[PDB]
Order: sequence, then structure tokens, then C-alpha cells
Amino acid sequence: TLLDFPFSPRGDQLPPEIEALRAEPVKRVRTIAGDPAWLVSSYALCKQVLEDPRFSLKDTSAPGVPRQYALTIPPEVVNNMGNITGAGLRKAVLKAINPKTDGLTDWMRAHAATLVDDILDYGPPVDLRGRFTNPYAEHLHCRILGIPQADAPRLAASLDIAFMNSACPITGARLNWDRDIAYMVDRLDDPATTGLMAELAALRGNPDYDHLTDEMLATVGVTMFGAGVISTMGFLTMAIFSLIQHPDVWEQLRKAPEKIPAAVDELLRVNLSIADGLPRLALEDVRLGDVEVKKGELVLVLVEAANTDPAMFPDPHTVDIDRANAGAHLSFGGGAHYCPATALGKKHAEIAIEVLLERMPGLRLAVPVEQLVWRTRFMKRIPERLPIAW
Ligand code: HEM
Repeated sequence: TLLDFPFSPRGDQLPPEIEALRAEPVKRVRTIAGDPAWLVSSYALCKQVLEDPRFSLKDTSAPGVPRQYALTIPPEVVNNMGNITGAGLRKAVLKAINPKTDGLTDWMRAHAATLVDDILDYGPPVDLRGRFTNPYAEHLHCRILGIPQADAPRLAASLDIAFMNSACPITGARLNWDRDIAYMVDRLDDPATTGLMAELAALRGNPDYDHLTDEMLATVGVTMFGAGVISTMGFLTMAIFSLIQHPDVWEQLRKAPEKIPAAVDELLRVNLSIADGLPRLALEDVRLGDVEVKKGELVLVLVEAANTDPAMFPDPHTVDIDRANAGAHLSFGGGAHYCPATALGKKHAEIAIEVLLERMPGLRLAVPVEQLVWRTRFMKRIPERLPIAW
């Protein structure tokens, strides 16, 4: 029957399957859920799908439609950012994730210094994921949300199930969802709560927002923490791994730290942290390249193939931190559903790389690359541990 998608959980190299997709930039695949989908792999056609309102994100959660994998979340939260905007909270949300809000940029530089010094004090080797990228990501999201740093562990423990890419519903996902919601409701009335959750609590009783239940405000906190932490931890872990795989680039940034912002664009382009496709349901019959896509069919945007399309990025496998169009990568999506937290994502990664170059310039892998354990059937490619020495 059909070519199975996805291809490999290994994040050390592009799956070999990508090369054969170049002759068939729209190809029918069988998904994890066992459903047909169109896998789109050229930069031009991926951009077209992301920018065209005939390709719906919201409709991928409708009942009975072809799926990539099973939902771990209630259906209505697939269009989270739209339910957020619709409810009048967009302003509060966009403020909390702005890296210029309440000294957030200064806090990230300061806290990254603390986490790396704690690692330096213990000596090598350490698991960089467990001891740096996890807490750096989780603590950022505790600060944004206004909840205690000490609660990061209970909320992060959910994400190993929440972002699974499973053929079947997961009983653990519903139990974790209900527990994290109940926790976030408790934070609304907690006198200690600050940040986004304190601003969301304050809207209650404001006549305009009588439609906003405690569960609905709690949904904003839970989904922001989950999406934000898995994305920042996933990307940053694999951006550092890419710098370990390209020591010449690590060395360019040691001598030229002013190039770090541009280097993060080029790492967004080549990193292999995305293990799935960006899903869209066709609202209408659309010709996409050579393929007549039918109304109600599932389309998957393959970011890692788009970002290495030589038509758009000549010499695509070269990591060039001076690449003029590095910024045109699809790793933050595009069109109506473009990541709203790109300023924070970039700044978070820039600062971590800056602090590691300054305080741990001899950073290297502590194990043979083949001894990494790649997480299977998960939305991200990540090594369970990233053992490093210096
Ligand atoms: C740091 C690296 C990050 C990466 C690589 C990343 C990547 C992405 C991508 C690819 C999408 C588009 C999904 C699609 O088109 O179907 C997206 C959307 C989104 N991201 Fe990010 N993201 C990052 C950080 C964050 C953070 C820190 C937050 C914090 C709250 C966040 C919240 C969201 C939300 C709510 C959406 C949905 C947008 C919508 O439906 O309009 N992201 N992200």
C-alpha cells in the first residue's frame, strides 16, 4: 500500500526517504492513525499550504476526519490561539510571551548563568537536557505564567505523554489533563500567583468576561506551558546537538558572538527536532503542484524537507550562519497560524548559546553519537539524555 509517515525518530541526520520525495513533492502517505494524507515536501508548496485559507488547522480536530495521530487534548483546543483571541485574552497572552515584558530577557540571561554554573560545579559529564534545556524551558514558562518555579516538575512530567504521536487514545493523557487543569484553577485564587495567570484571574467579575470559566482560564495556562516548554526545550536541545555535530560553527560563534542571532535562524532551518507534519484539512478541491487534493483530505507540511529545498536554500545541507535567507525557514510555520512567540523562542535560544559559549567553550558530546537514545512516537525528535563533557 502507501509509504508510511513518519520515517525515523533518529535526529542525527535527515531521513533517507526525503531524497525520493523531491520527484513527488505532494505524495500520498499512511499516517500513524492509519489514515491517508498528502505529504508536501517542496518549499514553494509548503509555503502555499501555510498561507492559503483553503487549508484549515481548526478542521483537523473535527470528528470523523483523517488524522495524523490521536488527540491527547479535548478537540476544541486544536484551535487554542483562536479560542484565546475570541475570548478577549489575546492582549494578556501576547504581553506575557513578549521578551521585553517585566525584564524577561534579563531574567533568561541571569537564570541561564545560574543553571550552567550549577553544572560546572558538578563537573563532567552531565545530561544537558535534564540539567539545562529542561529547567531553562520549564522555568521560563513558570515565570511567564506567574506560578512557582518549584512546581515545574509536576507540570513537565505530563509532557512525555501529552506530545506522544499514537495510533490510539492514551488513558494517561486525560488523567494528566484533568490534574494540570485542577492545579491551574487553584493558581487563579492563590494570593502568590503573578504573571499571566494573575492577569487572567483579574478579568473574572469584569462584566465583559462573565463567559470565561475557571476551567477556560486554566486551559490557557496548561496549553501555554505544554506547547511553550516542548517547543523551546525540543528546539534548543537539537540546536545545541547541531552545534556539537558542526564544531566549525561552534568555533565561528566563540570568535563572533554578535553572529548568534543569525546563527539561531540557520539552526531553526537545519535542526531535526520536528518529528511530525504541520496538519491542514482541505476546505475545498485545490490543485497543489501536480495533485488534485479533494475537500476533506489531510495535508502534512514537512518542514525539514521544505527547509532543505535546494530551489530555496542552495547548498541546503551546509550550516552557513551568514546564509542571507536563513530567516525564511518554515520552523515557526507561516500564514494565519505563524508561531506568535517567535521573538521569545529566538531570544531564549540566543541567550542559552551565548551563556554556554562564554562559560563552557569546550562543550562536546560525552558519548559516541550512536549511544544517544532517540524518543520514539513523539511530536519531537529528542535524545532522552544529551551527555556532554568539557
Ligand atoms: C522556541 C521554539 C518554538 C518553535 C520552534 C515553535 C514552532 C511552532 C510552529 C511550527 C507552530 C505552527 C504549527 C502549525 O502551523 O500547525 C507554532 C504555533 C504556536 N506556537 Fe510556537 N514555537 C516555539 C515557541 C513557542 C512558545 C514559547 C510558545 C509559548 C506560549 C508557543 C506557542 C504557540 C502557539 C499558541 C501556537 C499556535 C498558533 C496558532 O494556532 O495561531 N510557541 N509554533
